[PDB]
Amino acid sequence: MRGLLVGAMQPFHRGHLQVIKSILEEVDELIICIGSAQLSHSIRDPFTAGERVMMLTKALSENGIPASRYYIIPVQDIECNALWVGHIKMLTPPFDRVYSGNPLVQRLFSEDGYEVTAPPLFYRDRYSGTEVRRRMLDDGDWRSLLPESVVEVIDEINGVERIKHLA
Amino acid sequence: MRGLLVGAMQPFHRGHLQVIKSILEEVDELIICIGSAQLSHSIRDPFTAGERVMMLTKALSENGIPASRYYIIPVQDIECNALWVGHIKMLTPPFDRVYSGNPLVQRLFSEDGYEVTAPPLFYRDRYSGTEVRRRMLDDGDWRSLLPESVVEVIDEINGVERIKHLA
Amino acid sequence: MRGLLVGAMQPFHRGHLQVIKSILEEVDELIICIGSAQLSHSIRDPFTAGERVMMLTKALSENGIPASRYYIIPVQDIECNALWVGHIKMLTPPFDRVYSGNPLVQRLFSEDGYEVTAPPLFYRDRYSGTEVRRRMLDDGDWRSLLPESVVEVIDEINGVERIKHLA
Amino acid sequence: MRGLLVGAMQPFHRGHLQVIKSILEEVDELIICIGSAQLSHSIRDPFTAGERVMMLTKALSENGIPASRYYIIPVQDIECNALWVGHIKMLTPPFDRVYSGNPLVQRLFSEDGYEVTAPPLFYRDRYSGTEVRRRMLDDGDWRSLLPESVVEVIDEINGVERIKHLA
Amino acid sequence: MRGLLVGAMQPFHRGHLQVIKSILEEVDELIICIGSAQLSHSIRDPFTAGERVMMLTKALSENGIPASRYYIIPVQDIECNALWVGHIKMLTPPFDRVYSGNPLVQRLFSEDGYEVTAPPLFYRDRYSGTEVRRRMLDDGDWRSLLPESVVEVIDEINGVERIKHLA
Amino acid sequence: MRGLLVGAMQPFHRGHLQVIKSILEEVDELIICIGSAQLSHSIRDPFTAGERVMMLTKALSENGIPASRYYIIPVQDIECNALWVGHIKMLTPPFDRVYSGNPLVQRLFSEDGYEVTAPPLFYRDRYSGTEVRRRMLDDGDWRSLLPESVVEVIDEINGVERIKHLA
Ligand SMILES: NC(=O)c1ccc[n+]([C@@H]2O[C@H](COP(=O)([O-])OP(=O)(O)OC[C@H]3O[C@@H](n4cnc5c(N)ncnc54)[C@H](O)[C@@H]3O)[C@@H](O)[C@H]2O)c1
Ligand SMILES: NC(=O)c1ccc[n+]([C@@H]2O[C@H](COP(=O)([O-])OP(=O)(O)OC[C@H]3O[C@@H](n4cnc5c(N)ncnc54)[C@H](O)[C@@H]3O)[C@@H](O)[C@H]2O)c1
Ligand SMILES: NC(=O)c1ccc[n+]([C@@H]2O[C@H](COP(=O)([O-])OP(=O)(O)OC[C@H]3O[C@@H](n4cnc5c(N)ncnc54)[C@H](O)[C@@H]3O)[C@@H](O)[C@H]2O)c1
Ligand SMILES: NC(=O)c1ccc[n+]([C@@H]2O[C@H](COP(=O)([O-])OP(=O)(O)OC[C@H]3O[C@@H](n4cnc5c(N)ncnc54)[C@H](O)[C@@H]3O)[C@@H](O)[C@H]2O)c1
Ligand SMILES: NC(=O)c1ccc[n+]([C@@H]2O[C@H](COP(=O)([O-])OP(=O)(O)OC[C@H]3O[C@@H](n4cnc5c(N)ncnc54)[C@H](O)[C@@H]3O)[C@@H](O)[C@H]2O)c1
Ligand SMILES: NC(=O)c1ccc[n+]([C@@H]2O[C@H](COP(=O)([O-])OP(=O)(O)OC[C@H]3O[C@@H](n4cnc5c(N)ncnc54)[C@H](O)[C@@H]3O)[C@@H](O)[C@H]2O)c1
Repeated sequence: MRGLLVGAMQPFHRGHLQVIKSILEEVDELIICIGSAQLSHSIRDPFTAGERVMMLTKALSENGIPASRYYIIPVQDIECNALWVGHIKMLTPPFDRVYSGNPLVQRLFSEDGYEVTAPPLFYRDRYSGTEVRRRMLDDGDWRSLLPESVVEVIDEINGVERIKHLA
Repeated sequence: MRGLLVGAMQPFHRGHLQVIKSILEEVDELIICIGSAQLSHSIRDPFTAGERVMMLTKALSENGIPASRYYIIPVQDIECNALWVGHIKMLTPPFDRVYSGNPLVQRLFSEDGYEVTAPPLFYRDRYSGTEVRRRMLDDGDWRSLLPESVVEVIDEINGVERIKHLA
Repeated sequence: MRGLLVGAMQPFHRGHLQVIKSILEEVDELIICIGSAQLSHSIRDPFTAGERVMMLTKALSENGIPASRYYIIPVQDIECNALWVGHIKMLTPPFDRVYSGNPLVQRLFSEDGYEVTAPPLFYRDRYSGTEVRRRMLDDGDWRSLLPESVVEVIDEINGVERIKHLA
Repeated sequence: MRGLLVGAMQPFHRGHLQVIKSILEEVDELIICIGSAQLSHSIRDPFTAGERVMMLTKALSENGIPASRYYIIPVQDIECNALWVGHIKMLTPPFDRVYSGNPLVQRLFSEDGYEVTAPPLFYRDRYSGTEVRRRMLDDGDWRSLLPESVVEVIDEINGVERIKHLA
Repeated sequence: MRGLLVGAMQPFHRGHLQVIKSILEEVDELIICIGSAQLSHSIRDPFTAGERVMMLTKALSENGIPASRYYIIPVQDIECNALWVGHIKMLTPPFDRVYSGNPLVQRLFSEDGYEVTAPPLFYRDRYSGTEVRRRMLDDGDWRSLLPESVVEVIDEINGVERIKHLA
Repeated sequence: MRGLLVGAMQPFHRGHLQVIKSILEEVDELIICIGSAQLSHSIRDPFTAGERVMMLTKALSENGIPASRYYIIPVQDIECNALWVGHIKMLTPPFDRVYSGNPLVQRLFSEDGYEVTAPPLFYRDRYSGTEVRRRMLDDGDWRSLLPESVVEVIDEINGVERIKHLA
């Protein structure tokens, strides 16, 4: 039993961690796709795929989740939404269930014939990439939205410095 | 200390496994990039990236190598060899050493300023994707060139059936 | 004498039908290009090219227009507006006149040396993809804006269901 | 009942016509995809998609096949064979059966779950794009391999003149 | 000592000229990259790269700047900001200093390890592509923002006519 | 009167120089397009566009040809030969005559309506990129085929070292 979760992870926050631990209670393995693997240095997608890979690795590792229970696979976006499901399948191990709270993602897999489920959201007004990125820019409390290990990576790559400069 | 290895892994053979265990003796972690992640169903690149991810996962796992010691990251090829090193870096965690026996790969990283090393080859006349794929086509002994787990995956995805049909 | 008309046809509405019958009074054949053939599942371009091909086929057929009087050719968009006219010509039979109400389309063909004409609009405040898509979303009367055959296709492909989910 | 046939049609020869009439005896409509719609001016793909559209139109029309029994849809090739079936579906009306004599085409649809059938070949040593193009270049009898209407189009677009110059 | 300056030059205005003469006082040669070389016919990027090449050529020539002191190199944009610096380097002669007032440009070169400097702006509220294009559209005084030679090119290519039509 | 010449310039040899001086006797300015600006590090296209820009700059400058008499514009290749002429025009100043000895180039401009002329070749068995690259690889006398300034650039960028490694 393998599940599939896809997210920009810009950056990886507590919302992601919480939902990932939750899904891991009903699937043997979870394929975690890092979307928009080609985008970086924008207000929407500030970090590279490589950097986001380090965030998921540190965070999940620090939380005791065995590395063999998941797959971190970067997936570049594509112009055709009609070929996106195929794009994912082409780059990943087989999977039986899709977990997503994203309308487009849910609909594209739903139409292809996959069972998709939308997990309960955890503090959806605080745990979202949009809010995190906004706090980083306007000096709000963003550290409280991310696992300590992600905060460490963000400091090592000078993420706040970059995002603020670009703005 | 993180190393970087890149290969088409079409399919993942004993040559790859042998060299990977070897590199793991001098680096803490090895980033294993599955090249040509967009190609599949050709004589040169018969298996999808997703399928090759299952091969590396099974093989390395079956050989006792802890999953936390490596990264399996699919990387699509790009038209510009001059941007390829950057392409890799954009999709991966930082790395200090590049291990490659591929002339182009060695030269592109060498020019960018990375230390590249070419490990000793293991039965280079038998352990190569080219030979494996040729045996699969002409009914030679290809199973002896691959870890048992890879053979299992090849049978589950009907790899020989596909490669033979396409030919 | 062959004319050329290009539209997103998202979806094909009475405005399109009306103008098509009109153009068919001064040209022997009309090449109808379905633009943005690669886009689908967005608020702006909800239907695939394949689906829009079924809409034009049903609608024109139901209206008695002989199939030999036109060409339904899907054309993907391209990044370079300067090569777009060439892009069209590369995928279509020769044509002598361009019929368009779209500023960019008119200007790109005008600059290339083609005679372009902007036909009289039919209820431009009701017969537009934008209005149709808005009514489908906000439960307005969208069926009255489309030929009955297009409504049938929209129901068979669950168009309203998709567009509403994505929103 | 709709069938699907895909070919480079470089150029459209008697082999294509023969097989098309044959398929039309067991399907209500045939979707004829003109592959490699973006390639032109090479020894392998000398004619543009637009030109090949004129060839299929003239030939099928001249042979009395009602235009409403088929779809001529140009489809550009794509880098990923794994997304090609999806690419086709995205640009075409639904179809129940795939007719192909091309190994790759047969295998990609076969794996996606479509019933594919390979029709009897008609003079496979004479009716092939390769042979036609070779005769055009080496002054052989190529006109006998094509429907008279295709020969007319080839003369109107100066096809032999182009192919010979490029060589 | 070679410097590098990159701009959309839509169109080339007095602000560009002023800053270019200024940079030429501290560098032996200036590589002037015309960005977005693939975009044209939009409100943001109205002129083609070819047209903008004629503008820089006329303007710099008319101002007595020897042609051997600079390079006019069109550079298409790319989807990956992480590969953009590499993209530039791949298309240009070596350079030691980057001159830019653009946040993203400054940050991408800064991160790659290049010394970047932001020159003093000249009438930043008047000398900007945005203002020029706005005046051309709303009949303001745009000619006063551009070197006389650029105005001549704009008239020869019917730039105002195009921009107004598209709007 | 502006002419247009296009070449891979891999590398820029005496054949190019000779023909360029010749064309400059019948045109006021020559637009020199460096084709395949995106390719590099292959046996066919070993040098980047940036490097080839330095070769043309040094060579033409050393030969006393005023820099204002020509344009060095890198042009990336594109998948569609049917849009290539448009691609060139989009990136260049207007031109009245095309000078080429390349069959495809001649035919694509010829069909678009441009007057194309094939200049007399200078030692076509020695002055060709193919021969130069072969001598560099097999230790033949390649320096005699190139202007001294190009040889200097090739040594500064370690061209022979790169080409030999890749082989
Ligand atoms: N055509 C294409 O290329 C295409 C089509 C669709 C989607 N995509 C890609 O999908 C990615 C977008 O993912 P996204 O916007 O959902 O990213 P995201 O990181 O904001 O969210 C990822 C997912 O994580 C879960 N999640 C997030 N916060 C949560 C919280 N607080 N509590 C519980 N669950 C939570 C949800 O399931 C959500 O959809 C992008 O990379 C996008 O480009 C690509
Ligand atoms: N521009 C680009 O997109 C670009 C440029 C360069 C390379 N690439 C990619 O690089 C990949 C090619 O990798 P490849 O051809 O080397 O693949 P491969 O799987 O055949 O070999 C991978 C590497 O594994 C090692 N290896 C293999 N067999 C071995 C053996 N028996 N003993 C010891 N070591 C052994 C070598 O270091 C070798 O280079 C492709 O995906 C290619 O597209 C892409
Ligand atoms: N570079 C590029 O890729 C590029 C450049 C230009 C245009 N395009 C494509 O052009 C397409 C856009 O077409 P559009 O926005 O005009 O689509 P549309 O379907 O909204 O309208 C198509 C045309 O139909 C006619 N029409 C529509 N409603 C009418 C009515 N009520 N009465 C009379 N005539 C009516 C007009 O001539 C109009 O321009 C897209 O596919 C776009 O991507 C592509
Ligand atoms: N990834 C991709 O982009 C991808 C993958 C697969 C195929 N394609 C496309 O498929 C097209 C190739 O089609 P092709 O090589 O088969 O073209 P073709 O015109 O040579 O043949 C088309 C088909 O017509 C039939 N046919 C031809 N001659 C016949 C004869 N004498 N008697 C009976 N039947 C006959 C066969 O079914 C054959 O496969 C190209 O456009 C190719 O690019 C694209
Ligand atoms: N990924 C990518 O493809 C990518 C990433 C970054 C940037 N770009 C490209 O960079 C280009 C954008 O350049 P831009 O927006 O800065 O163009 P611009 O022409 O508006 O400005 C160019 C530069 O000229 C200088 N300048 C302009 N007006 C001046 C004035 N009045 N006084 C002094 N100096 C002045 C500044 O240094 C400025 O950044 C585009 O082509 C964009 O696509 C591409
Ligand atoms: N679709 C596309 O992207 C497309 C289509 C056509 C051509 N191209 C591009 O065209 C370029 C190829 O140019 P090429 O192969 O001719 O390069 P080249 O450098 O070998 O030759 C360039 C030209 O220089 C002249 N020349 C060369 N040697 C000469 C000599 N000894 N004496 C006299 N004249 C001489 C000839 O006119 C010749 O065609 C590539 O960049 C190719 O990709 C692109």
